[PDB]
Amino acid sequence: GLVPRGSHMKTLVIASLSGGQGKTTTAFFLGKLLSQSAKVLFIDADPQSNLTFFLGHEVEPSAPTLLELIKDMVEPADAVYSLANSNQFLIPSDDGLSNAQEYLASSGMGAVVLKARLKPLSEYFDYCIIDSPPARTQISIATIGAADQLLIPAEASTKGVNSLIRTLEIVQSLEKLGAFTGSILGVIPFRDKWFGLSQSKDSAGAIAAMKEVAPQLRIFPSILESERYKQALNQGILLSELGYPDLEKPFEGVKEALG
Repeated sequence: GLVPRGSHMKTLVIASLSGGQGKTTTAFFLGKLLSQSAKVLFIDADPQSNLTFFLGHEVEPSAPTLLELIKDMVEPADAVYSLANSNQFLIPSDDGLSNAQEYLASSGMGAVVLKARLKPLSEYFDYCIIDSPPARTQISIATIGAADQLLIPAEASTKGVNSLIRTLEIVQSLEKLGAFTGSILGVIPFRDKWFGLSQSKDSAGAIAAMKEVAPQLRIFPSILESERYKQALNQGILLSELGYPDLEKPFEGVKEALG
């Protein structure tokens, strides 16, 4: 079972309404860093289920997951699984999580369903980290609804900037309807190309344009373009442990802004 403390769980949602390895990468490393001295609940709200894979969890055949939780087929704790780390837990996802789409649409209140489904767990964790689907979908909107704090990864490219723009309007509209009651923690640009001492004019331009579009948002130091992220992910370890601590700094920076 779950040992309940006196905590009030802060839900942090990694949402970019476009594809790329950024959300999953950020959820994974950020969740692990937070767990160093706090109890962390991971939620893999992506039907690809990469976060579940990279955390080393495999869903057993008839086991209840995020889908059962969303559709209210099970107590919220029955969908929580412990991981190797004593401070990390997971509401996993697998194949037919996209069946939550219809359920959420047809409820008339999809954007607050997940928020409601998670309240029973508030007292058991310090942080909840949600990896959201890489498009605008009912599930994606529900993850945003659930947020106390929203972190927007954005590719350091023209496509990344437009993606950020779409995402901010979706949030703005969820705010007006009373679904989104959190705040935007900031933007973390990723796939920022450097050629040693000098950065790509394209990356530089895109990040510069991100400040123009959202002048009120914090733009975090970027996640460099690097194959190391995927290498650490594949082995289920931190970048510092893999032996590349510098690559871990932008996640540390987000952790800092959370305390």
